[PDB]
Amino acid sequence: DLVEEILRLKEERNAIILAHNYQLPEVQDIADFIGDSLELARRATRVDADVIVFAGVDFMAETAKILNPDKVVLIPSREATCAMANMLKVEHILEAKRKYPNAPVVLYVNSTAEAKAYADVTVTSANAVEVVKKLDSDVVIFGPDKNLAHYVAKMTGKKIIPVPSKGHCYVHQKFTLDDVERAKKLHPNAKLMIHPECIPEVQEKADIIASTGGMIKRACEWDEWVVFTEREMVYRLRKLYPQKKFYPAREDAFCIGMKAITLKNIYESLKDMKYKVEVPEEIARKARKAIERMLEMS
Ligand code: SF4
Repeated sequence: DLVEEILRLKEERNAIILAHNYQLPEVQDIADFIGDSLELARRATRVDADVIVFAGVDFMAETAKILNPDKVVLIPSREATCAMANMLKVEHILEAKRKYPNAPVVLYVNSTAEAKAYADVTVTSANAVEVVKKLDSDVVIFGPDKNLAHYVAKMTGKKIIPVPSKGHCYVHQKFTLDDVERAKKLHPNAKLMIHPECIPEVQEKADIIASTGGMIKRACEWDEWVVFTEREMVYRLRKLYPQKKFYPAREDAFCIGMKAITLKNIYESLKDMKYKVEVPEEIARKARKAIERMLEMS
């Protein structure tokens, strides 16, 4: 029985399990903390665990390691990867800095640790506007998501240059205006909670624009919601709010990287102490400074 063995090994390893909101229900049920990556990493800094098992994708485990350098961070599969974060290369950043002289470089926290090391500051979707409004530049380099960049440009009035120019999340790009229309026909009493990684024309139809943490916070505002994000979030919301209704905007909105994590490989991760996530000291130092600036600016 995986669950029993996982729980026993978690105690033996002095480990905590951090699960992203898109993890399967059976994985979330054995997690200590559930949320988005930055809040998970920060919550781990307040406990004296020796090991973090990160049920999530590579860049999220990296953020955990950046904020918890004295803990062993394990990712159950190195195939738990983020296509959007992987679109951005260091060369994209250096080239953009050359093309937009002196413009600040802002990195969405959904990004690799290496990319954060070239950032002046990081942002979450929830603090991106507040942070960017404090940059005294009409032009801002922003990556890796062009769709969040559009939202930031709209809310700040600044010229936001996405890096890379076509960076985006393939999961959230699946949502279309037809999915909006289908939702309104089938669920006329529902409101639409839409992730800022969705395309601009879909964002425009939202009742709320929110990351997963904001979806949980603002779900209290209505009794029925159609959810424009990765489909496992619906189960997360249903378990949090059993008396509300939540429906996926698309049944096929599936992050392959997130589903690389299984009960079986969480068991194997704890049993064998793999796969170790490391962040080079200099990259970690610079990524840490960009995260610290984000707190100072919000
Ligand atoms: S849902 Fe998109 S942005 Fe999130 S981990 Fe998957 S590919 Fe990356």
